Amino acid sequence: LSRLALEADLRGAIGRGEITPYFQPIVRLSTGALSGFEALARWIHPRRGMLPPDEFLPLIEEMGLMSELGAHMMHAAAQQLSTWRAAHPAMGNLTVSVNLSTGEIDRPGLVADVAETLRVNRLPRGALKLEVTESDIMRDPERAAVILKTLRDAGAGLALDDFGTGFSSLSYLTRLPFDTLKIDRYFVRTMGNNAGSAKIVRSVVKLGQDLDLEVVAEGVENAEMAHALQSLGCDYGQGFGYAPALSPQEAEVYL
Amino acid sequence: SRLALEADLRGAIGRGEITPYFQPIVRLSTGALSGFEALARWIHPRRGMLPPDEFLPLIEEMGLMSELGAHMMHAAAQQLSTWRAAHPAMGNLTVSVNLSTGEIDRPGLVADVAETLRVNRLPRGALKLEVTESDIMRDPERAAVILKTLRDAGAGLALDDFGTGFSSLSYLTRLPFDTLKIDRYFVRTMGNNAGSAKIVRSVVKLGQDLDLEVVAEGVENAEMAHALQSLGCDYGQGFGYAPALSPQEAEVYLNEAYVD
Ligand SMILES: [Mg+2]
Ligand SMILES: [Mg+2]
Ligand SMILES: [Mg+2]
Ligand SMILES: [Mg+2]
Ligand SMILES: [Mg+2]
Ligand SMILES: [Mg+2]
Repeated sequence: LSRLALEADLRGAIGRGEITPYFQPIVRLSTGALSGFEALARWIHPRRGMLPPDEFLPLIEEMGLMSELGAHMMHAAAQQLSTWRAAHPAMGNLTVSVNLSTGEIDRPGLVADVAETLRVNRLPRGALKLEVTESDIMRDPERAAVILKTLRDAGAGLALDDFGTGFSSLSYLTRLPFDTLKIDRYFVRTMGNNAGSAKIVRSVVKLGQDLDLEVVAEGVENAEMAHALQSLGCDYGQGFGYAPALSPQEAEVYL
Repeated sequence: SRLALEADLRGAIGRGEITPYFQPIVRLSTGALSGFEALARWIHPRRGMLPPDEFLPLIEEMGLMSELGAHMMHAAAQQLSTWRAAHPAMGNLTVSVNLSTGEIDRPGLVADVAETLRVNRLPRGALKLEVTESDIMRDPERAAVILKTLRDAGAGLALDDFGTGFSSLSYLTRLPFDTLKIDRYFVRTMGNNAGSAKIVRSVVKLGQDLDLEVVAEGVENAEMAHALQSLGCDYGQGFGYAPALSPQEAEVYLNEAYVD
C-alpha cells in the first residue's frame, strides 16, 4: 500500500524542507556539561507526521537521493550550529555531528562541500563532525585513510560510530585520523548484566585513552550507567537518560 | 631442488629429521625464565638445518601438515615433562607450539591434544598452542567452540602475531586465550615509528585488562626490553635473550635459570 506512496511523497521532500535534523545532546561525564549534539534526520510529513529514518532512508537510497540527503543534513546541522553560536557566544566549541551512510564518504565532491559549509558558517575546525561506521573503513582501509585525512585537513571532526560491533580493529584504528570513538548502545545498556558487554566497554574506553581518542558512550539510559562510565574515565555520554533527538527550540533550552 | 626437497620430505617426519628447537620466553621485570616456544627445524642429512619458511610450504602442498603438527606436539610435550620432572621448583614452566592456518579445524585435534597431555602427565596449561588471528577470522564462531574445548582439555592458548591484520578488539574479548603475543615488527620499529609505538602500547593494556599475559616478540636488545617493561609488558622473547636453542642448549639455560 504505502511502500510506493511514500516514494511519491518523498520525491521533492528534501527541497521542501520536510527532512530536518533533530538534536540529541552529548554530555561530558566529568563535569555534567553539554558538549555537543548528534543531529538525526527526521521526516515531518505534512499528512503522516514525523517518521523515523528507518522508514525513509531505505527509500532515499533506492531513489538515489542519499547524497542529496547528506548534503542537506550537513548544511542544516552547520547552519543551526552557527545560528546558536551567534545567539550564545558563551559556548566556545560546542560541536554538532552528522551520520554518513555506507559509501557516502566516497561521494564525489564531499571534501569541497564540507570546506564550503565550514567557511560560510564561520565554524572552527572540528565544530562539525562526521560519524561513520567501520563498514566504510574495512571496505577499503587505504582509500578510507586518504579520504578521512583530506576531511580532517578541511576541518571536519571525525567519529567512529558503533565501535565494539563487528571487527573493532585495534590496528586499523591507529592509522585512521579519528578523534572520537563511540561505544555502541548495546554494550552500554547490557554492561551491567552481560560479562561480554562489560569487557567491550572497558576495553574501548581504555583503548581510546591509549590512542588519545575521546570516547562517547551511546545509550546511557540512567544515572547509574552514567556513573559507571564516569568511573572508568569515559569522556562523554548520550542517550535517553539525558534526552532523545530534540527539536531545535527544545535543544536551545540546554544552551 | 624444490621437488628434490619434496622427495626428501617423504618420510622425513617419520625418520625424525624435523625436530623442535626451543626459544626462551622470559619475565621482563625479574629477567627470569617462564618457558619456551618450540620451533620446528629440519635437519636435512645433506643440506643441514633448514628453516620453516623453506619446508613448511612444501609440507602443506603434500597434505602433511597434520602429521607435522602431531609430531611437534608430541616432541614438545615429551621434552616438557622431562624438564618439569627435573625442575619441581618451576611450577609455571610451559612449552608452546605453533598450529599453522587451518590446523584447528582438523577433526580429531582436541582428542590428540588430550592424549598428549595424558601420556606426558602434564598439568593443565603447561602445554600451549599458539594460533594466528587469520586462522580464527575465517569462521569466528567455529573457532570459539574448538578453542574452548582445547582450554577444557588442559591446553594453554596463545594468540600469536597480534597487531597484524585486524587485531580485533571485539573477538579477543570472547575467545578463551590466556596469552597474547605482539608481533616482532611492532617491537622492532616502536623505537622509530609512532604507529608501531601505539600498537605495542595499546595491545599491552588491552591484554592486561583482559587478564591476558602479554609477550613481546622480537626483543633484540636491553633497550627494547627496558622500553617494554616500562610499559608493563609481561614477558619477552627474541634474539636478545636467545634464539631457538637445541634441546641440550635449552637444558643448560633452564638449569642456569635457577640462579637468581
Ligand atoms: Mg550516530
Ligand atoms: Mg548509524
Ligand atoms: Mg551508534
Ligand atoms: Mg609463534
Ligand atoms: Mg607463525
Ligand atoms: Mg609471532
